[PDB]
Amino acid sequence: MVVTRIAPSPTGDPHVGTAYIALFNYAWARRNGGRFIVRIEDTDRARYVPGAEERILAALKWLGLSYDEGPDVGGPHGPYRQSERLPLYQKYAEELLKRGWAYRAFETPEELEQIRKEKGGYDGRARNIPPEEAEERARRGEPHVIRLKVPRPGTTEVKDELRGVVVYDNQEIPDVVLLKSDGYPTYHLANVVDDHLMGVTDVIRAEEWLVSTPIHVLLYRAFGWEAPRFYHMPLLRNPDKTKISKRKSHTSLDWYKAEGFLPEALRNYLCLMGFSMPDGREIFTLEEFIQAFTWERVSLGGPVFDLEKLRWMNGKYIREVLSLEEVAERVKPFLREAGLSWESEAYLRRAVELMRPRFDTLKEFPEKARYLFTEDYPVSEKAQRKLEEGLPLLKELYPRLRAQEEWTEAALEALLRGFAAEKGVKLGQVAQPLRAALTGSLETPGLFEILALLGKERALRRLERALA
Ligand SMILES: Nc1ncnc2c1ncn2[C@@H]1O[C@H](COP(=O)(O)OP(=O)(O)OP(=O)(O)O)[C@@H](O)[C@H]1O
Ligand SMILES: [Mg+2]
Repeated sequence: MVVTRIAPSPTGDPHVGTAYIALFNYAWARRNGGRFIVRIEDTDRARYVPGAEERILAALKWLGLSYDEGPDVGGPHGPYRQSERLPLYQKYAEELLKRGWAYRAFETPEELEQIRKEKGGYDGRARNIPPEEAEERARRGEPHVIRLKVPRPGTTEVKDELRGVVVYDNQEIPDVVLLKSDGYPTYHLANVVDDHLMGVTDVIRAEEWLVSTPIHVLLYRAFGWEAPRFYHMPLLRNPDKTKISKRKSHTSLDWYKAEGFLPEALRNYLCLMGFSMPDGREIFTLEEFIQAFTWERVSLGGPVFDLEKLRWMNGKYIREVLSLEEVAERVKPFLREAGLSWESEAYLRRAVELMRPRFDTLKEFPEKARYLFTEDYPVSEKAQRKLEEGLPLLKELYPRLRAQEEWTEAALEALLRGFAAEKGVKLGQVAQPLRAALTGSLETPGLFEILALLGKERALRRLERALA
């Protein structure tokens, strides 16, 4: 049975790269009727962030993914936090020492710096310390690390399921640290011990870890374990071909959520990063992704993660995938956040209908249609100047509107049409000043649809305010 996993580090915001990797791990598992598990890599007691674990778990669920074993749900092969299995790594490191596959190294930071500059990296000199002498020094409390004893000379063959076999000269593989002087493990030791004990059969991770694989293959060999299948996903790239980074762009899944991006849209977009549908469709469900999933369709080139394309997909979901009622429900949290209310559901539905063609994110709705829910809306500098320019025209029009019995889009349109002809001006000369007065903006949906929405009295009231 296929068993995949994700091993996120709770060191900050939930990263989009984590969602991307999680998505493919989840799909490969579900397509094979297997299991997808979550294991928290929280050994870095320096970068640990309280609440980061919960936020990453929440983000995965928000996206529509689910997992079968993890910190909160539990599982048969836990603990599911590496910080809760520190004793296991120490015991496995000791097993490697016993097998001659590891050794204790006592160099100080200053010594390592000198060796590094002299040899180009650590040269494994501690391998020549008599084993019993190394144990005695350790027993006496001398600080040290446990390193992998790479076979010198030798070669290590590694297979990535998407790229093929690579033959590494062991000279390219250093005697990496497996257990740190503080008793904590490095990812090299932790991932191998945990993937094995959790029954992971398919390791799917970012390509930046590809060159680290021979170290892991050496570890599986050292323990006498069977190595799992390895799949390295191409890194997400910026339009300029550079690797996306949290230090250069928005990578926080919480930011996307707060900005009004729909989880179904973002999930759909990540699906297009390292994969394409046969017929080429770009809009599809998570289930369709799983049903169509195959490694044969996963591109190796660097996938471009473009915010403009994401926004486009978000908007397409907003006006072509969801129903008007679903959209109305989802903008509610954003209206409340903006401190706005709605008289009724029928009114909200109408406002959403009028604005639907004008916003790509849920957060833009309250921002662009604030004047529809309150009188406390901003008046642009451009709209104010336009209002001032047409004030005399509006002043003369006011009486007509007040005496206007038929208050409908068509009637109002006809009224302004006649008025413009009467004043010898084009409809637009009257329409724009009026839009500014009623909305504080020069860009809104149909002027006449907006002028009839609130109602004569409510419309006149706001107009008098603008004319005052
Ligand atoms: N461009 C990317 N494509 C895919 N996965 C990525 C990408 N960048 C980071 N990741 C993954 O996201 C997770 C978080 O990595 P990390 O915290 O280093 O973010 P980062 O953007 O790489 O920041 P930094 O630039 O400092 O390295 C890791 O699992 C990492 O492999
Ligand atoms: Mg990084």
